Amino acid sequence: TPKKNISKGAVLHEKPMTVMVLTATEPFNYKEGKENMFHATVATESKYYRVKVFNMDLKEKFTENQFITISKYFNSSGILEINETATVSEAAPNQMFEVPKNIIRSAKETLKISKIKELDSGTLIYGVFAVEKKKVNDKSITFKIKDNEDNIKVVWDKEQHNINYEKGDKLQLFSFHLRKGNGKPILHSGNHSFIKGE
DNA sequence: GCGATGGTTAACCATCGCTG
DNA sequence: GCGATGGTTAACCATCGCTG
Ligand code: NA
Repeated sequence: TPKKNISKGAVLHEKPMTVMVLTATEPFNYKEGKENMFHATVATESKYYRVKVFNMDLKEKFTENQFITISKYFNSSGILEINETATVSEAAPNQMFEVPKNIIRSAKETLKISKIKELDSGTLIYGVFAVEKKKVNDKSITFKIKDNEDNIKVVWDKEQHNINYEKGDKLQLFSFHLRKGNGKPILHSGNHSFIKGE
C-alpha cells in the first residue's frame, strides 16, 4: 500500500524537493522484528528536517554531503517519512544550493532540557545528552540524562537491550516522545525510537 | 472491528537513601 | 525507619488505516 509503514495523519507531498544529506544512522529492525528503517537529517536552503526512511534501497543514497531530490514522500508533523512510494534521484547540478551555516548548526544542536520540557506532549525529541545514570531492567532500560541546567528521565520500553552504548558515552536519542501530565515529564520510546552511544 | 500506536492515570510492590 | 523514588502492568481514552 502507498502508506505502508507511514505514520498516522502524514501528508503526501508529490512535488520534488532537493535536499542535502547531513547524517544517517545504520538500518535497524523495529515493530518486533517485522520491519526495518534508518534515521537521517537533511537540509534545504531554508530548513533542516529529521527523516525516517523505510526503504532500505535508499541507504546507499543517503550519503553525507550529497544532494538528492525526493518526491512522493510524506510529512508527519514536520518529520519527513519516506517509503517505497517515494522517488529519490541524485540531484542535477542546477538544483544544488549552499546550505547556510546557521542551518547546519541548528541541525546539529541539542535543545536544552529545560526547553524540551516546555514542548507539547507527544513531541518527538532528538539529541545528544550527557548520562548521569543508567539502569538495565527486565522490561526496560532507563536513563537519567542531563545538561548544565537540568535533567530528565529517559524510558526505553522496547523489549531489546542490544544498544551500542558504553559507560562514559553521551547518549544520542532519535525520535523519543515527550510525556508529561501530572508528574515529572520524561522522554519515552516509541515504535521508531533509536538510541546509541555518541 | 481490530491492529498499531500512543498519552494519562493509577495501583501495586520493590528498592533507595538520608533535615527546606 | 520510613517517605521518596522507580519498574511493571493495566485500564482508559483516543485516532488512524484498512475493511476491494
Ligand atoms: Na521497512
